[PDB]
Amino acid sequence: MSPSDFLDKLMGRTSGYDARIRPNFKGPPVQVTCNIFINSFGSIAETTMDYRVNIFLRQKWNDPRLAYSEYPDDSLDLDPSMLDSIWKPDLFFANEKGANFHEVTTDNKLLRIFKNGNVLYSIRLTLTLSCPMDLKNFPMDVQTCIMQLESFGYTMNDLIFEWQDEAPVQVAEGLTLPQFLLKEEKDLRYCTKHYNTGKFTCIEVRFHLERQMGYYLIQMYIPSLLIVILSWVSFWINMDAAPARVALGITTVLTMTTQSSGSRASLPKVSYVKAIDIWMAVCLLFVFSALLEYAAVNFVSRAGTKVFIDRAKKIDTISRACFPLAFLIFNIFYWVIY
Amino acid sequence: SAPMSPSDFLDKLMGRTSGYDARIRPNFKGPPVQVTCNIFINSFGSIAETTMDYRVNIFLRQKWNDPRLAYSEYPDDSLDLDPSMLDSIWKPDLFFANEKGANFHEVTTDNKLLRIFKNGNVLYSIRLTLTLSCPMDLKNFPMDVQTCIMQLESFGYTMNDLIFEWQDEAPVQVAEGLTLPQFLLKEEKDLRYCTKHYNTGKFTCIEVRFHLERQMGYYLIQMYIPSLLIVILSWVSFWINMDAAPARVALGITTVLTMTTQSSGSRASLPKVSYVKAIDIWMAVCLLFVFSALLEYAAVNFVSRAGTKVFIDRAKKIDTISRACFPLAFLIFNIFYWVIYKI
Amino acid sequence: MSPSDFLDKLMGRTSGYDARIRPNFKGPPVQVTCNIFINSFGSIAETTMDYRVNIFLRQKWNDPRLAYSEYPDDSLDLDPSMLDSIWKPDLFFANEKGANFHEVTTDNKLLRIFKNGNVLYSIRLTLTLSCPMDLKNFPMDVQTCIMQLESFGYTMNDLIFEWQDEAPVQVAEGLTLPQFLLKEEKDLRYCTKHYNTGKFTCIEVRFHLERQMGYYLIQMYIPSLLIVILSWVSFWINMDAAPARVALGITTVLTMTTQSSGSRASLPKVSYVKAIDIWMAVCLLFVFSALLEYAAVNFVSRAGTKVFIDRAKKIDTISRACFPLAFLIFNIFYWVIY
Amino acid sequence: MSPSDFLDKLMGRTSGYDARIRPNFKGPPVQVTCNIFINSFGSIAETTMDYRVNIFLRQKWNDPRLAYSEYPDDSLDLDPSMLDSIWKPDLFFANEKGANFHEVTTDNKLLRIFKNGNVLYSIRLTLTLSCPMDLKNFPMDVQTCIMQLESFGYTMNDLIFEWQDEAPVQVAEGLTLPQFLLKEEKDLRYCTKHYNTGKFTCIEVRFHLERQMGYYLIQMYIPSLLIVILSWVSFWINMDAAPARVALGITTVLTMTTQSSGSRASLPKVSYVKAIDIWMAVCLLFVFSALLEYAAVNFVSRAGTKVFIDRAKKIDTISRACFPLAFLIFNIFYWVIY
Amino acid sequence: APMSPSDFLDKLMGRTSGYDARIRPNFKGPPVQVTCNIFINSFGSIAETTMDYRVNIFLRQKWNDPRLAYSEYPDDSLDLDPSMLDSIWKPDLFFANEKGANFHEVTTDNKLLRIFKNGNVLYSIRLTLTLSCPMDLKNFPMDVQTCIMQLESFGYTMNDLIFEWQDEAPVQVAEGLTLPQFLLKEEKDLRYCTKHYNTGKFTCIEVRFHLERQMGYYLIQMYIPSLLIVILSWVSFWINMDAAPARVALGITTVLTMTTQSSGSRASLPKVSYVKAIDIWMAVCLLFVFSALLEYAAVNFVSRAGTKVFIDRAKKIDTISRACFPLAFLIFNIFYWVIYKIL
Ligand SMILES: C[C@H]1[C@H]2C(=O)N(C)c3ccncc3[C@H]2CN1S(=O)(=O)c1ccc2c(c1)OCO2
Ligand SMILES: C[C@H]1[C@H]2C(=O)N(C)c3ccncc3[C@H]2CN1S(=O)(=O)c1ccc2c(c1)OCO2
Ligand SMILES: C[C@H]1[C@H]2C(=O)N(C)c3ccncc3[C@H]2CN1S(=O)(=O)c1ccc2c(c1)OCO2
Ligand SMILES: C[C@H]1[C@H]2C(=O)N(C)c3ccncc3[C@H]2CN1S(=O)(=O)c1ccc2c(c1)OCO2
Ligand SMILES: C[C@H]1[C@H]2C(=O)N(C)c3ccncc3[C@H]2CN1S(=O)(=O)c1ccc2c(c1)OCO2
Ligand SMILES: [Cl-]
Ligand SMILES: [Zn+2]
Ligand SMILES: [Zn+2]
Ligand SMILES: [Zn+2]
Ligand SMILES: [Zn+2]
Ligand SMILES: [Zn+2]
Repeated sequence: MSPSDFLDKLMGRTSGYDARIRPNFKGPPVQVTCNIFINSFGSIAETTMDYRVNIFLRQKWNDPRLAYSEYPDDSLDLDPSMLDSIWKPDLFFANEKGANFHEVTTDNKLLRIFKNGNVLYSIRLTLTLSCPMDLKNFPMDVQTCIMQLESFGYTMNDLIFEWQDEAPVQVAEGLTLPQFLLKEEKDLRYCTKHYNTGKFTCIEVRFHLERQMGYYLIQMYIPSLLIVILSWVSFWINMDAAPARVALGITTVLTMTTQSSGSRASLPKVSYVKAIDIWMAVCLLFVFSALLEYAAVNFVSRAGTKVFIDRAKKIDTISRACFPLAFLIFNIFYWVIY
Repeated sequence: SAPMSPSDFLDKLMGRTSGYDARIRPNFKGPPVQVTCNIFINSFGSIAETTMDYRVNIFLRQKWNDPRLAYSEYPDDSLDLDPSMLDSIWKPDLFFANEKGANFHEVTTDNKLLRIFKNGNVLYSIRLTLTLSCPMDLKNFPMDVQTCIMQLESFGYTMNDLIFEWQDEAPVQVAEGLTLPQFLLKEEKDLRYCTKHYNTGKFTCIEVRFHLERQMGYYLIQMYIPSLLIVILSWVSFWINMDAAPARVALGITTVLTMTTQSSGSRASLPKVSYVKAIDIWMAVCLLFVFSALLEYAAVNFVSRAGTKVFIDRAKKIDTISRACFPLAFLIFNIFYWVIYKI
Repeated sequence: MSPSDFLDKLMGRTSGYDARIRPNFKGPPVQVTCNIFINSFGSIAETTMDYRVNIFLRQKWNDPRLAYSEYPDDSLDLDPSMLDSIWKPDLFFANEKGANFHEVTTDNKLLRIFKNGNVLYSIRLTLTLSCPMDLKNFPMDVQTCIMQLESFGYTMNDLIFEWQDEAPVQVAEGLTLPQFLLKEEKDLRYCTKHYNTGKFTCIEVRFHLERQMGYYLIQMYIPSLLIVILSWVSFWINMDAAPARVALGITTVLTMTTQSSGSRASLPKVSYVKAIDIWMAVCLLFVFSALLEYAAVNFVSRAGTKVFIDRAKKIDTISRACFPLAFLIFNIFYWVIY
Repeated sequence: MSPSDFLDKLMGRTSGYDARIRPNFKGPPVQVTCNIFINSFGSIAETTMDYRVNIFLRQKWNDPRLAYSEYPDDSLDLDPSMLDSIWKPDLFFANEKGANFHEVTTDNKLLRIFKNGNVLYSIRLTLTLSCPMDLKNFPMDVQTCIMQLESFGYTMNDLIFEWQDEAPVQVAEGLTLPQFLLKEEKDLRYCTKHYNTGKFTCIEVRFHLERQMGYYLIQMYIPSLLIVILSWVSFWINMDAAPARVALGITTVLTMTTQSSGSRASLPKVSYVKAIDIWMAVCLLFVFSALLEYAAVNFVSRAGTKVFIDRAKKIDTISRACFPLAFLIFNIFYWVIY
Repeated sequence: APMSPSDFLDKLMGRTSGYDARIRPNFKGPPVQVTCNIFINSFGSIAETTMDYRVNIFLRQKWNDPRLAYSEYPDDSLDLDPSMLDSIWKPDLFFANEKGANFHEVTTDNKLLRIFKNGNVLYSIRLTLTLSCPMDLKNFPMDVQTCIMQLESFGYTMNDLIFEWQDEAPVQVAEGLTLPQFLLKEEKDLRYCTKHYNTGKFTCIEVRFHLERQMGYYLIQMYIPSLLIVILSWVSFWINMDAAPARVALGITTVLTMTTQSSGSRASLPKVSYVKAIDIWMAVCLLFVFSALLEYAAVNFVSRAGTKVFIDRAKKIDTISRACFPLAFLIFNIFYWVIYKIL
């Protein structure tokens, strides 16, 4: 039998096939099985609180009307223009902010049917998905980004999604992210939805992203460390050199404030304290304290007499030990905690 | 008893053999079609002060009766239909009057739902992304509360042909656990009419208002506390020796200059409005205090030119008063500022 | 008569109506009357030199083929899908850079026909229109932004646009702009076009936008004023304090240069002098002059003798009066002029 | 003859006209004549190396199948929906990065046919075209931006483009650009293309854009001039005031480095030296030299003896003359060269 | 009388042909052999942040379809109107590493279709592609990157369809094409990237471009300015040890400028967590400048007691520093440039 006639008798003019009717429509819900191949994963944005993926979405289900005996072949690969002629599930991504198909150089779609009427339907998609982030531990934070696959129009009595048993989420070999490690373990869950329109099938995959620390050492932690150390050289400068020691205090304090606002510049304007904020605040305190230390030195030594010059000199000699020591102690606590 | 095939049924109801004309409204010689609306807010964000707008992802639900779609061929109270049948039925021409951008969702198929009932009722739900305009009053920024609206209007049907109404029970649902980084979305939403009168006629319009309360925390960290520290910095001058002119002048210069950049930085993310905001008052007063500290030293340096006891003492008195009065005056200002805006 | 049959006989299968033929095609030009409702008005950008509007565009004209007697109704409101079946004008916006229709939740279009064959056609549009700006007086400038409505394909012998007599341009109640005042008076005129393809109807509306001053006082004028005043404290500082008075000069001069570049950061890179440039330049001069004043004080007082110390002290006492006085005089002239 | 019947017999159902066949398909190549009206010209971006135009593209050619005798009219203006029914050239813009039609409120297209079968086809387009820039003389540079009109699918034996003889490129009256002068003279030439698929007709227009100098005087040259002059006040300050004269050196050097990076901020990251780079480098040298001059003054005068104080004082008195003199000489050379 | 084109197209691929575009050439036989070549019309927007690049190309595909063989004309080939592309079978080539892609439709579809006597087809189409290019920035900005383009079948397995680069000049580049930041090397690697998914085995061919980053911009913007800050720090060693505020100001400002210089060197880059070549340079420059300030702390400290022996010890620290800092910095430079501009 010629393919033209076969497609005509199976799903075309002479078939009686109505794509507006689901498989087993008077019977139990259609069981759809899903798997995804992650071709690309990136544009993880803290500001807009979202991420981007390029995937192949695979859907599998049985349609008795598409069973065939005219060929011995276990399966038939069909031209994707035939997708418009068959019923298919109405899967959408519930947490999608943007989504598009791929049509270059032709529709990036695949359709395969089997002897028994099983269907395999694969389609390439780009998705911008929302990922609400908890930044309390930033930048030592780990985020969980989800992808929800839901039916828009079919209730659970007509249609049900399920992840495939074997390897439901594959990731392209050698895929890396500059800022994060994508963990190998992905959680699969149900997100069954209850709206005023009914109860809708929904399955979910959760990705765990661990933020890499290196960039923040170079950009943020080490530079701020050096500003703190800079403030300490004041303690070895002559107490008579007021403009020198005051310049050291001013510039370290001011640099520390811009350092602090710069540490948030790439983040959404959240109203809770983050781990980087604690660090910048304490660094700012230490640097401000060094200036206050000189104010005290300059003040107690006003009357240029031995007893008061000695009291001022003692403040300096203690500060040379205590500031670095207290800062080391804070460091122990900070790093151990996070 | 062989029930009628769906194909034949859809043919007889709204297809080739039905005589149904989607260009004609239900009860077209009779009273206006009563449409009932509800929305599910799936997502709510991109609240931008600069462009003065916000973004929502919603399911829009419309309900109305169409006698032509009543059926007796099945016992089922309702039928869920393939959304391709939406092109074959009449439906309202609802648009969003304050929408700047709007799109449907077509991945992996049209995000639309169509359900009809025995008596001819229709339920029509569609997923939409909308950028809606929200004119903001920033006088109290960043202790401001904004009201953002969404207007649902008929474009082509006058009130004698079509009427929108919010559903009685829970017209606006919000997805569980939905939060916004910068705002609190209040539980209470106002519903009202925005009936429109143009030179083309009178048009049905209903409105929902959301109340958004700006969260304070970010502004304490980014703006208020840093500026506070610059003011405190300026005060250390008063404990520095009056002989150290370059030290005390450096303190004055740098605090004044930092305060000016601090001030322009407090507006960088905002539209260029011509009224005074609450953050402006704060930055201006902080700038005044820091400038005053420098002027205080100018006075100290000037009155003590002649190095004589009486004039050195007068300069020293200016410093000892300043150590008490600047922090005291700044505390008083703080009391007034916070009490006025946050109480 | 059923509406279906009526639409069939008027403009459908049995009508003989050809939408490719204009009303009175062998006769005089079609007279189209236009009015707009401005639903929204904003995104006024100096850099890209344009603005954005959301409007309802209303077009009115007579088509004898659409006259009816089958109903007593003065007018009929028709489903907008019938717009594809009737002739309509080919109005475009000549100074449009971007334009879109609105299709959510259905086409934002309105079609009404009258007994005598008049048509009312309204459509919702978003337009980005070009507005060439003259910034000589910025930020005390007033701009004129235009909207041109033109026929693309019909010459004046076939088609003519005209503004409606009564209230051709309506503006939504309570519409405001953050940076501008939109004046109540709008100029209407003709912009008849002559190309090498012929002569084309074109009507124009002009909006007057007056820039609000407040933002620039807060952001630009007052901050620069304070830098000038800052420079003057130098005159009350001891002439022996060289690093103090030189620091005052350096920092005010440098801040004034960044202040100056910052005043243009949001503007197109025009090559003429603006009002804000004059101000920043004079402020820069005053602040530079204060530093030069100290150079003179430091220089004439090198030899630490009474006669030369007195000459340096006289320079300071004059400067305390003359700088503020000269700056006040400049202010009088500047504000009075603009 | 009714227009409906005429269009039917000319290019519709009863015509036998096949738009997939070119005019004179067994004969010589179709001669197409082109002219453009430039409605708008802007968004000249150095970073992305491109520019934007809004144009009316006019194409003219002869199609014997469209000749008519049924009307005395020299030409007929046809509804643009008839464009889908006729053959037309497949002109594309070879250096186009983005391009769109205009469809508000209807298709911005014009179709006119003449007794002898000539066709005039005009269409409105927005184009982003690539313009590779040579920035060696920036910002005293002149750029040449081109527009190439090419056939995609017809070789030279089937289709040939040619600019119109009379006024092939018209520009809207009063069109200006903020940063550039568009010269009146436009070069026309051939860009005939040879690919492995054959030989393709291609015509080119070249626009000459002269960058306006004013913005760069205000933003870049004059501010940097003032920093150089600032550095010179050091020479009149007391050699005993080390922190004052060193502060002058530091701040002018540092301001000059940010001034230098700021002069490139709006430009692509090219690896050759530009005219603004030469200027900033020399300004940086002069300002650095002034600081080195003080290092010498401070160093030679360490031993506080008359002979060495005098030597240091001589260095200052020479510097007061030579720095301004050498800087004037450099200015002469710089401006004269460019 | 030769057959009219209308009738010919009708008999070849239209109404009377029996041609079904849903069936591949030789469908019961071996795989269709498709041959590909590209013309690169434009190549740019190489972004480190988004880790991608943009090309404008003509994609050429060649294959044989026996159903399209003709004898009705003596012409070796026929150039057909591209609307006929919808009527013929064609491969389903997609770009596997494409993030964005569009056709070109102004002023008509930028497509070409040519068929030959023996049924060969030539199909060319103009495309704009944003392709992903993962970058290794360890040696930035003396880095060389490899950007790839993968051409794959989406729906046909290797038993039905196979892609192959053309033998003669598979990748042509427009004459005079240059990139501001890079040199595109003349040699392009051609490779197979055959894909094995859970859906089967799919043909995939690959071209690799080598891009060498040009150094000049980084000398002007980054290396030389940082060099001058280091030299600035050295003038301190020739300034009087009594001038504490002068020498401390030199130390502060060079250190602070060096930190902003360092963050500015990464501002245009993705936030990678490894050390780059520019980072090493900025870090060492920062060390040198910090060391100069520490040198003065030592000078100021050892000379506290104003006695000849301790003033002399402080003076010796300065005279050594005048030689050793420039010498040590020269040595570092030798090592740095030799390492990166060789290995
Ligand atoms: C067969 C369809 C649908 C329909 O159109 N009709 C006429 C009937 C008739 C009798 N009983 C049920 C129906 C409905 C339900 N079925 S369906 O399960 O195949 C179906 C089809 C399409 C749907 C849908 C359900 O919900 C979402 O869109
Ligand atoms: C039936 C429609 C419309 C129409 O086409 N005709 C012929 C008539 C005939 C008699 N009376 C009214 C009409 C109009 C109005 N009706 S309608 O109420 O169903 C209708 C239909 C579509 C509409 C509309 C109103 O407002 C704008 O879009
Ligand atoms: C009737 C049309 C147009 C046409 O197609 N034909 C055949 C004739 C025949 C005789 N005389 C004139 C025509 C032209 C003019 N008319 S029209 O005035 O209705 C018309 C119709 C459409 C047009 C147009 C003018 O310019 C822009 O596009
Ligand atoms: C007549 C057309 C085209 C065609 O379809 N056929 C069947 C034949 C038959 C005999 N000789 C030539 C052809 C080709 C060429 N001509 S055409 O010159 O009008 C033509 C038409 C369309 C074209 C084209 C050339 O190149 C680009 O797209
Ligand atoms: C002939 C087609 C396709 C088809 O529709 N049917 C009915 C049959 C029948 C018997 N054997 C195979 C088929 C399949 C495969 N062939 S095909 O090789 O031309 C083909 C056609 C289209 C394809 C495809 C393969 O893979 C992706 O899309
Ligand atoms: Cl300073
Ligand atoms: Zn897990
Ligand atoms: Zn309320
Ligand atoms: Zn006016
Ligand atoms: Zn020329
Ligand atoms: Zn290679």
